[PDB]
Amino acid sequence: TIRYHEGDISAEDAARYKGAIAIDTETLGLVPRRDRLCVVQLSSGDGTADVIRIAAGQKQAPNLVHMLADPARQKIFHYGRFDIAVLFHTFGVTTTPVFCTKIASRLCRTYTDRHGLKDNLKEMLEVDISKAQQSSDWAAETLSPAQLEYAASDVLYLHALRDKLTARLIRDGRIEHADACFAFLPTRAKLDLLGWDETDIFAHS
Amino acid sequence: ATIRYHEGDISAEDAARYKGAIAIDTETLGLVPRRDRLCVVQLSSGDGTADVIRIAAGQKQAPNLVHMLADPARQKIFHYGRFDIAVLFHTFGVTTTPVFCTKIASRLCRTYTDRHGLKDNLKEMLEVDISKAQQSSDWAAETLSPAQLEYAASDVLYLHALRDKLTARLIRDGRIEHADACFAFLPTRAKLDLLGWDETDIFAHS
Amino acid sequence: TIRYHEGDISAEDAARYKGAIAIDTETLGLVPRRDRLCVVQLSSGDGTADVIRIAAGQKQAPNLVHMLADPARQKIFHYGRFDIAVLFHTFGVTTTPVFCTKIASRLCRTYTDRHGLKDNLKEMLEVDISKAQQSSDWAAETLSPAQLEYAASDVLYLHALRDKLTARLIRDGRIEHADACFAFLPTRAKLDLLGWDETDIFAHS
Amino acid sequence: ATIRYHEGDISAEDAARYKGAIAIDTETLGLVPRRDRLCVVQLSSGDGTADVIRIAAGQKQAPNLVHMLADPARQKIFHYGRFDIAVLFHTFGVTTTPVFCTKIASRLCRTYTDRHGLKDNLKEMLEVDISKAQQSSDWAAETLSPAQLEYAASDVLYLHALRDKLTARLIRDGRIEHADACFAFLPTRAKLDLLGWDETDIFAHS
Amino acid sequence: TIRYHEGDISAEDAARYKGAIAIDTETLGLVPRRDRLCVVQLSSGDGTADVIRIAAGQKQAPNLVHMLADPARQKIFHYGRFDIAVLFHTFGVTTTPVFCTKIASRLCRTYTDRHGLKDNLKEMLEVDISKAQQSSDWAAETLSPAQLEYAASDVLYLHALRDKLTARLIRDGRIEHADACFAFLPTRAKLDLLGWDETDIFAHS
Amino acid sequence: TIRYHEGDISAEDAARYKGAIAIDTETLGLVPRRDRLCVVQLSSGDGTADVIRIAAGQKQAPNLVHMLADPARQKIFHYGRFDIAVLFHTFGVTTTPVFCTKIASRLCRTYTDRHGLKDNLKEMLEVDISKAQQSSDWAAETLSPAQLEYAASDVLYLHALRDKLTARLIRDGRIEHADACFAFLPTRAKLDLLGWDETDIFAHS
Amino acid sequence: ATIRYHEGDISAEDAARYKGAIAIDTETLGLVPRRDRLCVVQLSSGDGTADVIRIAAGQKQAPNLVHMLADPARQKIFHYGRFDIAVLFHTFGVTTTPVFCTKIASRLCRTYTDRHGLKDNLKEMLEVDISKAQQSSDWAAETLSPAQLEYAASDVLYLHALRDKLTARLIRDGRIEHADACFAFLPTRAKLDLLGWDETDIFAHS
Amino acid sequence: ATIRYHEGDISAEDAARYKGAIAIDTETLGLVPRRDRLCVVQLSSGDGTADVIRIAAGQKQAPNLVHMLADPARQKIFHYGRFDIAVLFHTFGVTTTPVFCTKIASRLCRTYTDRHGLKDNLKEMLEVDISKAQQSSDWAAETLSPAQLEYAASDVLYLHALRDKLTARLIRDGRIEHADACFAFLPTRAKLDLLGWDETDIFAHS
Ligand SMILES: [Mn+2]
Ligand SMILES: [Mn+2]
Ligand SMILES: [Mn+2]
Ligand SMILES: [Mn+2]
Ligand SMILES: [Mn+2]
Ligand SMILES: [Mn+2]
Ligand SMILES: [Mn+2]
Ligand SMILES: [Mn+2]
Ligand SMILES: [Mn+2]
Ligand SMILES: [Mn+2]
Ligand SMILES: [Mn+2]
Ligand SMILES: [Mn+2]
Ligand SMILES: [Mn+2]
Ligand SMILES: [Mn+2]
Ligand SMILES: [Mn+2]
Ligand SMILES: [Mn+2]
Repeated sequence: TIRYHEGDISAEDAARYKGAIAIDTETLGLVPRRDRLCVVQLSSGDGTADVIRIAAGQKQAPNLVHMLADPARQKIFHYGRFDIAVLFHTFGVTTTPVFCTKIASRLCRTYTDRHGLKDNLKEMLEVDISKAQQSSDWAAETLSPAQLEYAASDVLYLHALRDKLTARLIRDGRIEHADACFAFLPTRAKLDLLGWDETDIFAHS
Repeated sequence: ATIRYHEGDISAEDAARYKGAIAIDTETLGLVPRRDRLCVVQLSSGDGTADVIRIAAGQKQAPNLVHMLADPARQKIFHYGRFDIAVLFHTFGVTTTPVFCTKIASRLCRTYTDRHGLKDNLKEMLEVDISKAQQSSDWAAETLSPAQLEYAASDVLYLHALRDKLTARLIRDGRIEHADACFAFLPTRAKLDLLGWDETDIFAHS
Repeated sequence: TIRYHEGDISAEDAARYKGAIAIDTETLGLVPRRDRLCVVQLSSGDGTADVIRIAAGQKQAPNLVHMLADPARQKIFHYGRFDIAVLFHTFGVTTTPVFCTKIASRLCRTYTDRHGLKDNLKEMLEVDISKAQQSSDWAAETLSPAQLEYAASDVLYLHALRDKLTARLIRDGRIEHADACFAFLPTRAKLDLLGWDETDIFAHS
Repeated sequence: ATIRYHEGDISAEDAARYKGAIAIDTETLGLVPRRDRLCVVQLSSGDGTADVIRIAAGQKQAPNLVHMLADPARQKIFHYGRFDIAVLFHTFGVTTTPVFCTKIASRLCRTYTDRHGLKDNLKEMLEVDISKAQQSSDWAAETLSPAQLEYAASDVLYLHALRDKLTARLIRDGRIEHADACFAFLPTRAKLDLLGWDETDIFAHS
Repeated sequence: TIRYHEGDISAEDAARYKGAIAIDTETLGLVPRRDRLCVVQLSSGDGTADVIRIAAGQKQAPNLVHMLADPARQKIFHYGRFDIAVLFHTFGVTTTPVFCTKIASRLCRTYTDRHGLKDNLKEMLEVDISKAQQSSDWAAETLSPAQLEYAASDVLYLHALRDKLTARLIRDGRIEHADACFAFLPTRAKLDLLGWDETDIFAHS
Repeated sequence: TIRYHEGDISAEDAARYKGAIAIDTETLGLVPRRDRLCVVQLSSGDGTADVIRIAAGQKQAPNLVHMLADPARQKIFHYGRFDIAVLFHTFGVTTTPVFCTKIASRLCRTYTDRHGLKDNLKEMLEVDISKAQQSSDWAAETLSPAQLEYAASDVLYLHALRDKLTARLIRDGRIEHADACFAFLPTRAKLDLLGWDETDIFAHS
Repeated sequence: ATIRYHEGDISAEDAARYKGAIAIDTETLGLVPRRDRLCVVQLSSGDGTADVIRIAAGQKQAPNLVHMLADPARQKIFHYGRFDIAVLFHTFGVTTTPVFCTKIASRLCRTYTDRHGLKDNLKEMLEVDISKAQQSSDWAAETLSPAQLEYAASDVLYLHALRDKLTARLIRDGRIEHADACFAFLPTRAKLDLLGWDETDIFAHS
Repeated sequence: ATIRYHEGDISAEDAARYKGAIAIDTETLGLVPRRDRLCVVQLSSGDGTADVIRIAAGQKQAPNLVHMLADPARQKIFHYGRFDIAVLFHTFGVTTTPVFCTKIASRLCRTYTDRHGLKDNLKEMLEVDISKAQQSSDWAAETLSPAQLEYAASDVLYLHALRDKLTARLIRDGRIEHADACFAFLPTRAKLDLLGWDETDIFAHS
């Protein structure tokens, strides 16, 4: 089931999130200063999701921004480097603390080169999601039923994926390395917005 | 004496000269830690003098130096600490912390140039001239040549002054918090290199 | 329905074009000084098309060239950079003014890398066209029925595609950037014919 | 006085010296406008003298200079205006027009060479010698060095004469209309760069 | 139908070739000094082919070599640059004169990038051949029926392909350019054997 | 049929190997100092296999290590360069002597670019194996039935593949070159562990 | 007189000096024939003197020179004739034949080096020193500078001697027949370049 | 006499000077053995003198030299023997064994540098200066120039001393067994090059 919102999540539906917050975003493209934030989706892990539609030029969302900046509740992304930069560009908020399931996948799933959400979900959870609506118009006047289902499917399994990946990082001894990556991720995202988006700051160049 | 020479470990007396930040560099047999052994460790307190410590083959202990490296009350200054931190962890098992990297700081504030080596940084920021001719030499040699000893000392003699200059630039241009976060992740970046992620950015897609 | 012509469109069938002119060409290849113009197709947007067969060495087509140079009627291409250069190389005419639906696609469809006509037509218009006859012999002595249908299908939907893309450029605020691109397109095509065809003149090299 | 120094904006008296085309260049902290702030704006009327205007950090207004930049009755001469036009639009919100780019003109008529930088263009077309040693310096410095001031002025002192030489070449070789169309699209090319199309030709397939 | 021979074609079956000779070879690989010639197939254009099995170290084939060096009978290859070098390396014979249908394809079929035999045969002749046996062991003790059928299919249509391509080169005005290419082809092949196999001798380097 | 072992092969099941030993390994990835050895599989060529599960941090396996270092029994790998390095990294043993069927494939199957085990097995032996379980979690608490079947299938045909490839190396005269490659292979693997893993030591750089 | 200057075409008297092979080079406005016009044609009979012929813009006729170019009884010597043959065919419609290319000959017999330019070939084979500084100049200039005239003449003054030296090398190393076949295909190679195959080898798969 | 010249083969008297290892290099017409013929073979016993043997065109026999090359009781020292071993096998059919390659040894122990050429190795290990100017010359020349003869001799005069220096480094850094295995495979590596595997590592996946 999906709860649809315009502009911001209701304070009522924000209270359902008493722990970690699974979160994803939908934009018009991969360049934040060019392609505006259109949708942000949330899920508390109970099999339901909140889908919030963002309007052009909208620069505030009090209930959502409070959840994002809340240091007592962890935020779960799959490749948070992009979403953290977009949310900071749109609302000026620094999402923290974070768990990135793609960084976790790269650190423990060393036997494969597939670290996208789709391949992670079927190997670790035996869950099949579709990638058909990823390249659609997320700024449409009316989000299609398939678009709303795709957006929710991006957050409905992030809690369970994090738990399975965390057990792998424990088994293979890289949980501290992953924790250090999550602490730097907000800085990595802010460095992307400033023009270092295609260079590793820790390299020689 | 401008250069204090030590065999195996720094003396406790000279280790007491370091009441604050410690400038540090290393010399190895190459750029692969699991292949090329650590040969020299050079330190400087910033007063124009340096300690040069010769590391023997197969040596896995240096308690006086290792204590300074792990001491969270004294900051360690490197130029491209990503490599040296990895060599020190591979050799002694010590995680150097906390660190300041003048190369990361240079890439974050000297945005008008692509020259981020130590020689170029010392030339612009401090008008100091150093030569890099002895970097490709046998650092495991029987006896280190005098030219080798001066190159090793000159690699740490100006790191204090360079850090001060670059810190003022990061504060002026508003990226001191970005650099501090980079320094906190640097020991993890080095440990990921030792594990085989040395040629990939862990924060990228692939 | 398709109206076939040899050498030039009839003055009768040119009068059906009281507004924008959808236009495409078919050649023997992508190098204009090597591969001759074989077919030029037109459509006024009513669901019908004129298909004009061009003979080797033919250097004039009065009714068509008058339409191309007419500044009161807009010409619609999908990737006009190629067709404008070919028409200028064959007839010495500078087609103006132009609307390029591929430039428009690149400027507003920022969520995808597919900017060809086929993917544009199905997303924006839900229209499916075949690309089977694109790599055929367009200098054949008799154009096949499939060739004539492929040629017409390249212009039958350019009016409706332009309208949908224009609404997107309006919604996303890049209609002035697209208009500036269309004004430079004839110069970009002429620069290609002179040997700058593989370099961006606005770059350092 | 060969160099007129200004703080923040050009004086109204010196702005009156520009009755025709305005040669113009900028100095920044780097090549990324959203990261590297605008530091200096240099102008020259073509009489051998230059105005050098220091731009403060966070400054978003310069009415006397901005009026000259937007004035459609006076042409602005750049060398690679694609970058400067973007920096000026990002800093002041002004769309510089109309413009002449001696680099675009050089690439369109000097077809016998791949050297299209300003130094090479001034050497062949005018036999003028300029040095580029100070381009990689701190242009946000506390006080601009005299070598910095002369480099900044020399970047605009010859743009009038270079434009005249290249215009005669474009007329002779029959591509003045191609260059004029390139100049008309240049402000859009710069704005597309600021939006993230900076490393792609919008007129290509991909 | 296929006529099988060991070592050399019979003088009887060589007399069936009163005109152009379609010819192809099969080897153990693409490096002539490493991978030996295993099979050479011939066809006179009547729908039948001679398939000659070559033994290891065999350095003579009088009836075949006489056909190859015969200047009165044209030899047809598809990409003769390879086969001419192999035949010269094995028997010391310089095949001349030649018609290469791949060079002809590259010169007149300017609307496509597919210049292999398979795509040439279906577009120009509406003939479908299989490429399944191309990467098999041609030095096997017994050539399989599929291997013999694949080898013959490489020469059964070279006459008809040459005729259709020659008409295209005539129509598009590059028949003299193709003739000049065929005259240089034996030198191009000999230059390959000497180590210039990966550089264009007419370039700067 | 498959014989499962934990930690080491039983001395009873080691006595079944009176000749060459087919052997493969399964790891958590391709970097030995990062990805631990999980499984090593053996087969004597009778159609049955021993599958030994290796525990994390386990640094000894007496019965297996004795087989690996036994100079009187040849060890057969497909691409032994990787497995020899992993076994030397885990147990400190130098496997010798070895026959690598991938080196043999590259030296005699000169007509193809496919030198993996799957393509080698179907061409030379007409045997079809699946590659589905290659990218699985080999450090799982319980190896799946499909994982155990995949692991055994990697060694069940190495004897027969070696024999067929050895006959090809004899026929084409490169058996001495292959023998020289096998003698250097343990050094090539040890050079990989020391950081020369992406450079050919015999090149200029 | 070491350099004979001509406007438009070589005089009939000076054309009579060429009883055998003709060394020839051209100067253009660039490397794209359909964009960059032919400016100068230089010839030399091998006696230490050269004819330098200035080609006007839009000129499509030069009967005295064109006759020498098409004359199958006199061989034309180029260094990288692939380009010049294309420029001459595009400008005058003449197919230069027969030709000898000292660059193709150099690549076929000087197998011990990668330096196949004219300057390197003249240095090793003849110990002649020529400079290439004037190759990137305005050859359509109002008046050709004296340095331009000497560079143009020096490009043809030694082609006879270089051809003789390289021919003896091709005969010695057994590749004179390979070079002769390359020379016979060269006019077709140039015409394929003018048609858009300029960046592909027609004898390759793609 | 510092250089002993021979035509076709080394004399039996001078071949008797080699009681131990034989330093050896070759000069060819290029880097492709099947195209570029062997021209010179240079040997040195390590006493400061060298034998320089001119190889005629089409020559396929040199019994005195070939016996030294195949002699398993005397080691042959090359710098990058991979090429010379291939040229010798292609020319005479001899498999040179056993061999020591100072380049392979340099890449295995001089891990602090990327400069593994002979000139750089002689400069660091022995402080000997040699020039490489004559490597790109006509070694099939009518008469070898004196500069050619000295370059050829200097390529073998120091291989004994260089091998001794590098052997001590391999023993010190623990990779003498790796180098010995590389030397044993080297003749096979060269023969694979002659068969068309010259641009691929046979030990890689592809
Ligand atoms: Mn998503
Ligand atoms: Mn996402
Ligand atoms: Mn360092
Ligand atoms: Mn250092
Ligand atoms: Mn079309
Ligand atoms: Mn089109
Ligand atoms: Mn500028
Ligand atoms: Mn400037
Ligand atoms: Mn075939
Ligand atoms: Mn073939
Ligand atoms: Mn396996
Ligand atoms: Mn394996
Ligand atoms: Mn030339
Ligand atoms: Mn020239
Ligand atoms: Mn050598
Ligand atoms: Mn040499």
